[PDB]
Amino acid sequence: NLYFQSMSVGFIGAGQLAFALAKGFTAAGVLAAHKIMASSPDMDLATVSALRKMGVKLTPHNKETVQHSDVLFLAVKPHIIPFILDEIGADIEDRHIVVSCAAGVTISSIEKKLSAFRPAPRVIRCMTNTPVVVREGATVYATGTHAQVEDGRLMEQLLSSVGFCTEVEEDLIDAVTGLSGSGPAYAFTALDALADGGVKMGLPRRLAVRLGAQALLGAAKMLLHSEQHPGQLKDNVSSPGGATIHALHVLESGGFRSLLINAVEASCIRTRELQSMAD
Amino acid sequence: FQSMSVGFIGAGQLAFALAKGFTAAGVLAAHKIMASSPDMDLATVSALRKMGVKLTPHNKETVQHSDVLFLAVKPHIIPFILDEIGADIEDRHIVVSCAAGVTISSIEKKLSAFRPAPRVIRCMTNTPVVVREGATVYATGTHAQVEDGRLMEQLLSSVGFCTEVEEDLIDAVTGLSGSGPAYAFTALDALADGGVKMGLPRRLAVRLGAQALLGAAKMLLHSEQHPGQLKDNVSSPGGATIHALHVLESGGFRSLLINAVEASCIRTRELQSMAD
Amino acid sequence: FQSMSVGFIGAGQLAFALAKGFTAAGVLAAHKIMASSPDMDLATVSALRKMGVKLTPHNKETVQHSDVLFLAVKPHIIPFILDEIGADIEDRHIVVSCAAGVTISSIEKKLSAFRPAPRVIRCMTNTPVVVREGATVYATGTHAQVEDGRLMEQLLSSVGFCTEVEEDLIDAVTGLSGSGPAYAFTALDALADGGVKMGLPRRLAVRLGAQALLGAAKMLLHSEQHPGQLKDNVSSPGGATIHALHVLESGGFRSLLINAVEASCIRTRELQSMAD
Amino acid sequence: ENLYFQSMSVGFIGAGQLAFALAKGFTAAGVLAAHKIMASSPDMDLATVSALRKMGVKLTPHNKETVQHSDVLFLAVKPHIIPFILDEIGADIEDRHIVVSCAAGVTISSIEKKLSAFRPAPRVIRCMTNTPVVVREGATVYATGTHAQVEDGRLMEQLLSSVGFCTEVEEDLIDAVTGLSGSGPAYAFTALDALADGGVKMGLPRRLAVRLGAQALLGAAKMLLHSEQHPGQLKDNVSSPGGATIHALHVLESGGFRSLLINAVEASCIRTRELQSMADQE
Amino acid sequence: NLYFQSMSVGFIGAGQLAFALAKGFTAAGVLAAHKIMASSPDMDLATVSALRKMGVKLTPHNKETVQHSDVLFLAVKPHIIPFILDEIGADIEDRHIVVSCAAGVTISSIEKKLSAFRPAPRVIRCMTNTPVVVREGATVYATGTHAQVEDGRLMEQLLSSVGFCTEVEEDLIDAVTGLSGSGPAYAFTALDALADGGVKMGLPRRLAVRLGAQALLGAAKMLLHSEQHPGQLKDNVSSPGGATIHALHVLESGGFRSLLINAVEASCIRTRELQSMAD
Ligand SMILES: Cc1c(C(=O)O)cccc1N1CCNC1=O
Ligand SMILES: Cc1c(C(=O)O)cccc1N1CCNC1=O
Ligand SMILES: Cc1c(C(=O)O)cccc1N1CCNC1=O
Ligand SMILES: Cc1c(C(=O)O)cccc1N1CCNC1=O
Ligand SMILES: Cc1c(C(=O)O)cccc1N1CCNC1=O
Repeated sequence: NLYFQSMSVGFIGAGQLAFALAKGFTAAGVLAAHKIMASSPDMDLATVSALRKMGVKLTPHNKETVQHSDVLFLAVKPHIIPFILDEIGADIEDRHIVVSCAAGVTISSIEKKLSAFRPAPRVIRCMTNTPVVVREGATVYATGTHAQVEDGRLMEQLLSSVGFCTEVEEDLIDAVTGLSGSGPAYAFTALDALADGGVKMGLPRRLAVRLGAQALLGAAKMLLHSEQHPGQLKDNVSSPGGATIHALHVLESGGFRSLLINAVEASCIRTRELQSMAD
Repeated sequence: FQSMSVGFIGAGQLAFALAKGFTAAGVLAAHKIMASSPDMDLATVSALRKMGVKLTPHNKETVQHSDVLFLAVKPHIIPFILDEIGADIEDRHIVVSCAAGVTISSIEKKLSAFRPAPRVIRCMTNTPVVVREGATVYATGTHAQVEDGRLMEQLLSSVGFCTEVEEDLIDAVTGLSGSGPAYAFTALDALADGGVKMGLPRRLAVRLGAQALLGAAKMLLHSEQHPGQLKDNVSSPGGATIHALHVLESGGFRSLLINAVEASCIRTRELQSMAD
Repeated sequence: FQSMSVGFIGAGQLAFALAKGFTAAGVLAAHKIMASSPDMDLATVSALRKMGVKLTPHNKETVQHSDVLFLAVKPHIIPFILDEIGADIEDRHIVVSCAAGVTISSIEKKLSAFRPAPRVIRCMTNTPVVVREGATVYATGTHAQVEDGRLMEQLLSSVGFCTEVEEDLIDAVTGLSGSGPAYAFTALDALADGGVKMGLPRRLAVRLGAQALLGAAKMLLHSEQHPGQLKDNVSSPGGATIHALHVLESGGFRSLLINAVEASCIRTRELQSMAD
Repeated sequence: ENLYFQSMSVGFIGAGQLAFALAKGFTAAGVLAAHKIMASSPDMDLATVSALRKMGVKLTPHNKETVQHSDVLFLAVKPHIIPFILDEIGADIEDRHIVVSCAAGVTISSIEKKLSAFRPAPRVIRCMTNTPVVVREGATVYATGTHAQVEDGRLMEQLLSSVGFCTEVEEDLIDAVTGLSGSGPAYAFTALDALADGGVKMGLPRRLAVRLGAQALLGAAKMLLHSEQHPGQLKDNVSSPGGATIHALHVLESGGFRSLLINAVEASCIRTRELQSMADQE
Repeated sequence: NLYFQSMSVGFIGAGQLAFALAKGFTAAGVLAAHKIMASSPDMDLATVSALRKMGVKLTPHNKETVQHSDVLFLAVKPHIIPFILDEIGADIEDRHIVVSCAAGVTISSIEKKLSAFRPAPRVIRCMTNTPVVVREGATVYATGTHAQVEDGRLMEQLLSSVGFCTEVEEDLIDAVTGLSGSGPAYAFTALDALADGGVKMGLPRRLAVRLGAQALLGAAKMLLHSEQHPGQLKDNVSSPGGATIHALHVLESGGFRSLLINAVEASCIRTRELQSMAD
């Protein structure tokens, strides 16, 4: 029964992540779409057309987003952020909470830009992912220097309505990006391949995609609701001499585990290295 | 345009491909094209003569003939060309650089020492312009007029796909569609070897493999659907195609093509860093 | 021909592709085509209705409507189809099997029990017939008349390449151009991933990669030259393309495509051995 | 013939494998008298020195004697020895000399820099050849230095053409040539040894497998050199559908055969450059 | 100064191998092209058009080749041989020497077919390669049951005019096929790759192809004229610490030698397995 009656939300950027969050927030009922405004340099994006359908207010002008909004999501590419902050810095007021969703972009760099216009900008850095669109996102956030205690509690309330949300120290966020920020792409790749495997063995493609996705969904839910180690749940499904343990062996023979470690590491390192070139 | 005069500095594979595509398209008569080369014995130069293109060993004569000037020389030769003909660039000229990696900044810097406001366009095209199915991107320079970009798009659209991009995308485009045809020629040779291994005559295997690739690419271009969806559409359960897809996956087929785009892009950037 | 009536048993991806190509080509009006399927809710069936193709759940009605009868069902369904409609085959009928691996002998054996001298043609086509760039081979059966092979070649030539082959080549053709589009869709997805990794927007990367493959395939088809010679022509010394070719070679890129043709061909043969 | 009646005196500083291969080739060609060649080495106990002796080549431990004897002076020592050689006999190079460096990686510029401190216009040519000059089937490229006369390049081409293919290139190609045809015979010797092993594994006597593999490679190379055709086209022409040859080509592809030969040319070229960059820093 | 004045040669099959041998024999001067006849089911082959240019007599009918010829080369695909022998078996005379060039096809299978029509067919089995076209072929042959001593000496004289030729026991020929029969294809692949390597390092393609081919030609000639082991010649070119030994290492690291062993083995096994399916 959550609802932020006194809150206006703006998205600078109207891409995949802005659409997912707006759809999540509306589907949760915590915000009405008409209290959400999004701006984009390209008003012909398919995400823009969809936001219009939901009732979200659209404008080409980032300044109008800022003037309309209390909570301002920066949902542009990381290299776009300094240009955004240059453009609207003089429009940031005391009432604004600036929530940066950009991968790698530090609270320090955002506060430094905005402090040139007005001291004490209220900045929160977050890393979320697109499954907020089905209210099963995974979000972490870190509060900036001038964020009030009520600011983070409020953002946790909002982002908890679309998935898991928790506060972290900012120096964990690049690693979170490699795990749950990039995570859904790893899963989509895995589901495409599992479906290909089902088709090879004779399943219709539609059934194979549905079964694979359901298997992944249920296994993740099992882990989330269990106090048990994932290796323990693996043991419970691996019947002696059976089909599952034979398949696990061929995963191990290809170094399956190391590829996923490789992936989290690669996404995290890229995230840091993008920011370091920015700075 | 009709009154438009075009010149090529460099008369190698790319200049021939472009001149052949332009004249096949009808947008340009061969007599309105002139080309120069340090080597007037190249096969590409003899072919251009058969088509009716004017040839010269002197780059200055090509410049004086031309309105649109294509630089189709190797990237390391561009600075030398610019030094040799920079004093001959007029206000009427549009200089279109085709060299991999060579930046608009480096070209404008060289030419601006002879005359300010050089109209410079950078493009990355590929050799299939010779059959009017090229892939071309271009970026306009500091002093390029709006009509200059539209003239370029009109000309290059006649021999394939053409769109304007920001210049910082062009090295990646080089790795993808600039080098792309070579990946496809390698693949077509291998697919033909495979057909021959399984009993097909070579001439038939080459024709079938090439037709298969053309038709698939055309399908994707004419479809709104994802390439994996099209792959799904043609992968019958338990069948031959899905068995073959598996063996490609087992060799990391996808990663090799990603590697290739990356390597070509990185080499393109690296060559320019050595230039500057 | 104009008076020619065509039927499809099976209304999946291949039947739609063929009907769409045939009607786009102009050789066949949609109203002279009829299709049947055990599942009248498939997307392919709804699309065929929009085009104006007649639909039915009863294979017998398709047979009675048709002069040329395409069997576009899965290979394991062919024997069942033949048992169900074998008594409805007339002398006027030409039965064109599209099923991977299914031999003319097995089809003639089934049908000859109902009426002697069935006119049977086996082909291997592919889905790019939907954009009139298919690759098709066919072999004529024991009782196929000379005009039957020329009618088939005329029809299938309207939607792509078509040539007659000896039947023992068809399983290899399946591995090459039958499964070929799927290899190309996989490659185009990966090439797009590569362009995206190097900074390109996805929509642009897909378009450029697909255009690059189309143009290269068209170049080879229009050239008398070897694919390695065309590769040589586009591999500038020390440049980006030759660097990218090396990384493909280092992963055994060529061998993977050979593997794929072989695996699809072998699976095609293996399925038929299980049939018989 | 016309080179013979020029009665050139040739010197080699360095009496190793390349000096012996060139001396053998030149004398077999009839362009030089063995006793009109002089070679020097700090190590007079090398086997190649003993072979040169038997040929009739004059040998001396004194590099100055080789310089004074010579009209054309080949520098055939290893690359790191070249700057010490140029220090030692730089004062003895005369205006009449053509100095031909065969050392991998060593630039004309580095040689002229040393020699220019003595006489002002040293005539320098850089070449990359290979040991098959010994059977007059070498692959040679050369580049002419700042003060090399046009007649010097022509003379060099005439001489080296007597022992194989020879052509002028810009100097910036020579490190790559080194990785390809300078090191190339070693790749072929490795390949011939392995093909012979494969012959032996399948039941052939070693002597026959060596002969047949070598004849196959020789004939294939000659076919290519005499054909206006792409090597892939020649490959297509011999690969019968479904046959033994295309099956063998597949297993070469599956091991990345092509990439290993590219790796080899690259590794030899890069090493050649790396040794020069080390010398030019010092 | 060799010349077979009293010899007519026929080729059944007019493909790559027949053209190479006819061009080799004519270039050697041992046969005039007008004393050579070739037949082919396809008179539009590019090889057929070239044979016509040399002056070789062409006919669609294998029977005419047999009637014209003394020495009859079977230069068709192996699976074509039994059909050829069925077609012309009744036309084989006492004067004919039948030289089969087909990979894998045994003397026993040929003699069995031809003996049904007339006893004591004179059969020689050979394995040659296309470099006979430049008179640098590599040929081995085995004499059949009814071949006279003069028959093999004659075929060795003829085939020696276009390259190396020697008699072997028939059970070596499948292995020879894997080594020198398929050998030139291995070399063409290697030369394409070496040229690619030269181009990568900055050489024009034309120069790289010429240098690579010359290097291979000279090295093979060096080995043929030396009494020394190929490893010894390798040692003579591998200067300590130098460029060549660095390149040899990277060949070894990829298992270069084992790939060539793999190749000879694969071609030999395929050759045997084709014949075993024939029998
Ligand atoms: C670019 C990006 C990555 C990436 O680098 O792949 C990963 C997670 C989120 C984001 N997003 C989305 C919107 N703005 C961002 O930074
Ligand atoms: C050299 C080159 C590459 C490369 O580096 O492989 C790639 C694409 C285009 C070009 N061209 C063609 C003419 N001038 C260029 O720069
Ligand atoms: C099943 C199939 C394969 C395969 O086995 O992957 C390959 C090519 C065509 C076909 N089709 C389509 C319709 N009926 C068939 O047999
Ligand atoms: C050392 C060397 C290599 C190598 O580095 O392997 C390659 C080619 C030639 C030479 N030679 C021979 C005499 N002096 C040289 O530099
Ligand atoms: C088919 C073939 C192979 C092979 O199987 O690749 C190898 C060597 C020779 C032959 N030839 C040529 C003519 N008739 C033959 O058998």
